[PDB]
Amino acid sequence: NLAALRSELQALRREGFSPERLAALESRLQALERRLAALRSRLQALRG
Amino acid sequence: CLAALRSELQALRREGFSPEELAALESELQALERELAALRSELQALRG
Repeated sequence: NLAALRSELQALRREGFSPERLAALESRLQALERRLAALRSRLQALRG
Repeated sequence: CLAALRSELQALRREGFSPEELAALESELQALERELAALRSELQALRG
């Protein structure tokens, strides 16, 4: 679940964990979120 | 929820939707599943 990973990342930021490490992990998270949305769209287009 | 996309992909396959398009989408779904597990592990390592 990507939403759970985003919540955990933001919790670590609130808690004062390494900003540099969090920025790198968030960039990866955001890329996966975009790929997930694209996959969802293609599955919808196929279904439709 | 990657599980929701996997369930939809499998349902489209059972229902006879384009096998060639489903094969391409399943390759990306599998890649996202791997990437999510890796990111989860990195977040756990940062938390720990």
